[PDB]
Amino acid sequence: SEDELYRQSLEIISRYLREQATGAKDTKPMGRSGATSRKALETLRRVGDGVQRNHETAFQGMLRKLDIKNEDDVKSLSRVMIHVFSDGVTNWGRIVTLISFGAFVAKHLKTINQESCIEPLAESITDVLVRTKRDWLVKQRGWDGFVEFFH
Ligand SMILES: CCc1sc2ncnc(N[C@H](Cc3ccccc3)C(=O)O)c2c1-c1cccc2[nH]ccc12
Repeated sequence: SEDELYRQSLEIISRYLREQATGAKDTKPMGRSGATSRKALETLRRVGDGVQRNHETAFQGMLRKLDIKNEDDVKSLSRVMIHVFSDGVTNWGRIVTLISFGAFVAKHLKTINQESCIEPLAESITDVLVRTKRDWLVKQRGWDGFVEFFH
């Protein structure tokens, strides 16, 4: 509960996936360090949308292989993301890739009428990110470092 990095990471990732899936912006205010969270979500819309467009075939290929139909499938994706994401090197390129693939899957979840799985997917991505890359994120100045890196 006393973990600002986790709270802010979940807020950003949750909002991006939800707005990617529904096409609607969330109007609830951002709690603590609102400006940073706003700018981060703003950066994701530019860079994340970019990754999904530029790498559509690779994302569609991966989604087809994973065959997501339900909550059990979304649960097993987290195991995949740990192996895939956590075993490789650490940088904002791969972090945006992970979150962008998150958003790609979220749109699929809306397509197949499994919207209830989007919040659990966002929490699973947040947990992989902040659990496996804590020390890297803190050293990089967290979401302020993310905003500055993609300016
Ligand atoms: C679970 C899917 C995931 S999460 C994930 N998180 C971070 N990085 C990833 N990939 C980048 C390479 C990359 C870059 C852009 C588009 C595609 C790949 C990296 O490892 O450096 C992946 C992948 C992923 C891995 C391998 C093939 C893939 N094809 C579709 C997604 C995907």
